[PDB]
Amino acid sequence: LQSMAAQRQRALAIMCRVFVGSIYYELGEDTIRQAFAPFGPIKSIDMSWDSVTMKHKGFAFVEYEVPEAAQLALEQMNSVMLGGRNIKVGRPSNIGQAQPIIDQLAEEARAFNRIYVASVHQDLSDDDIKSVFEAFGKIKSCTLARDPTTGKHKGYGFIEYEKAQSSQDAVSSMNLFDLGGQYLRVGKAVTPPMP
Repeated sequence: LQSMAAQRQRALAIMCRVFVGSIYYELGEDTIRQAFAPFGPIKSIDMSWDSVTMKHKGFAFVEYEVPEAAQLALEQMNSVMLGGRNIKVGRPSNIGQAQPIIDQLAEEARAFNRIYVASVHQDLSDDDIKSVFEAFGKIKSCTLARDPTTGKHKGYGFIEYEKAQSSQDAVSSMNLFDLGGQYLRVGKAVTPPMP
């Protein structure tokens, strides 16, 4: 129960991290932050560092808050030209340690027609997002993630559609949709609303 919750949180910590390789030498942490922030709020960045060269070693780890952001970054940023080099975005070497929970979460997610939306402007609320996305079909829920303190939303959320066709169409259609001067990033959920 609470034990299952701890096991899931450990798996999720692993699942929220991506390896970013082939980082061009001109890039540093702020550029990596801006390149990977569209997919979800970044919880931390760990740049590689050489103490003798005083420079990074071409790679970094980006840590998100939900695994959908890491999945989306893997999908959308692998082989993107950052600076003068196409980057590699991959799983962390310990991703296998999220088994079996990683698969269990996906199987639970298959029961729902749920999508993940990031780069949601801080001035929008859940009903604003619902209105835009119900173009693709009836929505059962549209929830922006909120910080307990302040109650402000974190720039991302999840939408559950009644029909799989609708969630598929939203994911196929809405990437880079301009909402409030931010360009939405949209992907499938890999976790259920509730396990």
